[PDB]
Amino acid sequence: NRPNRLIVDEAINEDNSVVSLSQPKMDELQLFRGDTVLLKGKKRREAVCIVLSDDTCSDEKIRMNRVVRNNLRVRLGDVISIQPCPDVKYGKRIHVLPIDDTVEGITGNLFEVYLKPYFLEAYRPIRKGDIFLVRGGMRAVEFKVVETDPSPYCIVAPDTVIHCEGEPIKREDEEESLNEVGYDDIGGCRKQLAQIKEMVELPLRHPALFKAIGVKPPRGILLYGPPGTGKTLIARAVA
Amino acid sequence: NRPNRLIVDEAINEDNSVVSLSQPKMDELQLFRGDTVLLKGKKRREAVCIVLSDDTCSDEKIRMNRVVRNNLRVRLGDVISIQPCPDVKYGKRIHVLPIDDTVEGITGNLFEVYLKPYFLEAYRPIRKGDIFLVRGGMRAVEFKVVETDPSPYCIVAPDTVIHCEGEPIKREDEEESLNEVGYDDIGGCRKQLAQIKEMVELPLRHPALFKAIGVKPPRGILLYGPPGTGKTLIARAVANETGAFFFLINGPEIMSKLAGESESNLRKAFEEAEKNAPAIIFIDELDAIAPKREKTHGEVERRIVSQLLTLMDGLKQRAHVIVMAATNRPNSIDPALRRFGRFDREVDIGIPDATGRLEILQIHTKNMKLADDVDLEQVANETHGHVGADLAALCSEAALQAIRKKMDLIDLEDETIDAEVMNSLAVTMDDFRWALSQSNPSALRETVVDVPQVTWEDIGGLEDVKRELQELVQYPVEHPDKFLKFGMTPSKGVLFYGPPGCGKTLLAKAIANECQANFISIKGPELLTMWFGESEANVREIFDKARQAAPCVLFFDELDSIAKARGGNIGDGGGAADRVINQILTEMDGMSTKKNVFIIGATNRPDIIDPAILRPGRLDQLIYIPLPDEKSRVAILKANLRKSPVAKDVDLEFLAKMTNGFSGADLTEICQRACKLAIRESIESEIVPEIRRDHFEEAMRFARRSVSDNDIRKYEMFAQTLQQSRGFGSFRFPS
Ligand SMILES: Nc1ncnc2c1ncn2[C@@H]1O[C@H](COP(=O)(O)OP(=O)(O)O)[C@@H](O)[C@H]1O
Ligand SMILES: Nc1ncnc2c1ncn2[C@@H]1O[C@H](COP(=O)(O)OP(=O)(O)O)[C@@H](O)[C@H]1O
Ligand SMILES: Nc1ncnc2c1ncn2[C@@H]1O[C@H](COP(=O)(O)OP(=O)(O)O)[C@@H](O)[C@H]1O
Repeated sequence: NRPNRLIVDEAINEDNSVVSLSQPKMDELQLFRGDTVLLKGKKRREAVCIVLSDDTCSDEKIRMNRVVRNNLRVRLGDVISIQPCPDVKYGKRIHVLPIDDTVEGITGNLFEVYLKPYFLEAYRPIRKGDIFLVRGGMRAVEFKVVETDPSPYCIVAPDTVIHCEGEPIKREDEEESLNEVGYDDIGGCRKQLAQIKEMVELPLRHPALFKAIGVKPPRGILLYGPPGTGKTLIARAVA
Repeated sequence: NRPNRLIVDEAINEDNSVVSLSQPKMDELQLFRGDTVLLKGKKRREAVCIVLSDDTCSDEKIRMNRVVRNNLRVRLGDVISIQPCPDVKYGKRIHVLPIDDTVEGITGNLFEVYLKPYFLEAYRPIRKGDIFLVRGGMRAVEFKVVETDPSPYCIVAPDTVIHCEGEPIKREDEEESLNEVGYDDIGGCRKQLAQIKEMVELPLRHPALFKAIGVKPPRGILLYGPPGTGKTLIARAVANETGAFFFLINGPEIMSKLAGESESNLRKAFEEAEKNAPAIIFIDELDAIAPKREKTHGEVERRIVSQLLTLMDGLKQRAHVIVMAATNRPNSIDPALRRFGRFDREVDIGIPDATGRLEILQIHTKNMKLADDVDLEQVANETHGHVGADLAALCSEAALQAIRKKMDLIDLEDETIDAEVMNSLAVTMDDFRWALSQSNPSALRETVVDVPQVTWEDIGGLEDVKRELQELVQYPVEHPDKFLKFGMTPSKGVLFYGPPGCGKTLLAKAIANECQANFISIKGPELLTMWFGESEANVREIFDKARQAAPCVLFFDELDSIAKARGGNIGDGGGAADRVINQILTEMDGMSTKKNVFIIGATNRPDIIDPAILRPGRLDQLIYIPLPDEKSRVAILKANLRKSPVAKDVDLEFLAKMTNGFSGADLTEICQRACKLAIRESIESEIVPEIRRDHFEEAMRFARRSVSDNDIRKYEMFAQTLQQSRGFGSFRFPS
């Protein structure tokens, strides 16, 4: 059954480039703990991150964060093929710049405030064309890789230096804005959010499944609770 | 009279090619049991099937299924000529293909999934041009015969092989779609569906009969019941199975229009169906159409109500249309529509029982398969407060959860699903039990009507009372001649008084199962709710519900509950009269004594009962239930220990002896406590599967009698005062 494809799931860690996998799952690939793992999903984009350890997730699934889901253009309930890449790679020339939608109203240097306390003692394989978000400065800032040395063989290292011009770019509709709501913005609602997740996944992720079969999917989903609980937040996140 | 033509009827078997006939009917044709029978109806189509045996259908009729009715283009209430055909015929070349309306979204092979497990060891004479439906793959699939070897002399056999091209065809309006509703989609509704069947057959199947005669057929047929019972399902089935045009009028659809247009829609909805006579006009809901009870608001609402009223009584024959309506709340209809000529027939359909609910599960799961450990008998017991629509959602959720459990890690990234996996998808107990927890019943506050399954074998002792009850409610209903000849009226009701716990509720429940009648139970707090709420008019609906549900029995538990709430033995500044019992007394005077209804009153304090109910015409028969004796207590325990297998060393005859003031209910908690010990010790020793003697010995320490010792003499002194059979011992005459 080609045991190299796993189903995605929401991550429990607050870090950006972290992949959560179980101990029994990790030995099936015959791989080590501290390394770089390559992820191939759909839409001919690739993703490489750092794999971690888990012990309570499931029998066979992958837990990946929201920022790394945007690079692969994949969503919850989708299958992705994972393959290892045990090769040593460094970085020589890195050219990145943020988008004006998040750096509008910010002056001064853009290196010692967001680029230095982000990549220190991290060793993250930043791939070309990836979009990552940095948290700090009591606001949300996201960057993008425009051009660099030809990928692969690109990892941020202290030997290389970062340079930026200063002018932003214009984004398109191909990528999804990280400022929108998601599954990581819901707290406390664990038992009740799962019912909505399972009631909506089938009739949306597989529209053709219900079109052929005669099973009647639920139409109306009425929400309750005192004002301010987040009924609109859940409705927007599940969409 | 050419005894070869029989009337059609619905089949009771779930098989497709089965013809049901009685044993006396079968010898009239001089034919054998296992063979092929030829049926000739109308429209120059023929049909051949396999005849079976029956013993409870009728004197002379044929019972045939719905799929075989479509081939002959015949409906219920039609005559068909049957003739035998004793000739051996085989099959050589068969070419069949389904229609795209049912195989849209299915890929893979179409032979080993639906054609092989359909014709094996069957030997069905499939005729050319016939349409048959196959059930499987958790969906409905139907095929059709396009061309083959020239009929007759065509029977499917293992020697021949089946071939299919792959491209579908396009159907026409000549054949009726099997995906529509029918008479086989109704479960539990047996007594009430027959009234609609007989009320609609004559004015639709024979429109010319009523056109020549002056008999006035019923026009309006109002439907009742909580939402989800299937009022629309019945309305569509009776229109599809009678060949009449069905028109659906939604409640909010009229209201969604602006001023004037909503008025025009109702007017234009009548002559449109008039030209297509016969026709049936159905109204979805009437709460949002004519809520003229306390609204008294809006200028267009009254205009719409009056337009509907004028369109009701304005049907001066002309066509042969029958108008039907459905309302969930019987009390939410204006009396103007209830007048004669608009709505004179009322049908009240209630929540089905366990037997009725099991048929709903069988109906809604006929297209899907189930595992061997899957039984629908258990799920029909815990869903006591579920409506017929709740079971459809329950089975749909059970089917859906299977996909999320078995088709979660597969991730078949395909544009169209296959059939070799969908058929193999089975549903187990773990799928249904999860759906039971998530299901929320929508009908748990209304008064449910059910026939209890308790018989006289479950009541221990009290043999003297049973004969008195069997001789009071069963003779006037089954020997009316001896009551009409003497001219003396039967008794109205009976009163049960005595110490609590003797099982007065069981006596009322057992008499309902023997008489094959309904049973309505009212508890104590149900009466106090109206007394505290200052609304005594709610009992009128309770009385009216029992009337239409004939035959029925009425039960009133602890009628003295209101008297105890105002002082009890000491009473208060007033008398023994209140407002709840006043309405019951007023309604018992106006109720018809000729109906198959009965009222049973239960009480435990006869000293506080209002004497206004004992005077002749309301309640005269008083039955006293004394304390159980030693010989009667053995039977109580024997009947109680029937649900759970017990050992042989349990000497119940000994337990009967030391029990002196223990009532019938005083022994149930003893058995419950003894049974709890077995579970406790099994779970404790898990880290044996039979009840032991020592369990009953331990339960004797907590033997608490619910009745005291001072009130025992009060019942005896009351009974001896009421009877007083002293003085006149034995008198004789000199000659
Ligand atoms: N459970 C929650 N978790 C995170 N944020 C929340 C939650 N509930 C409410 N909020 C925040 O409160 C703001 C207002 O929410 P609101 O529209 O009032 O929710 P609702 O429509 O359910 O009352 C939103 O912008 C949302 O970010
Ligand atoms: N007694 C029943 N037997 C079979 N199916 C039923 C029954 N009652 C309801 N259903 C199913 O429930 C669905 C919804 O019915 P609904 O329109 O709510 O009935 P009503 O209009 O009487 O409330 C229908 O598609 C029908 O198939
Ligand atoms: N004579 C009897 N035979 C068998 N079981 C009895 C008898 N009397 C009472 N019970 C059991 O005791 C239980 C409680 O009855 P209860 O409601 O106290 O009766 P009542 O309302 O007449 O006092 C019932 O479930 C019934 O099974």
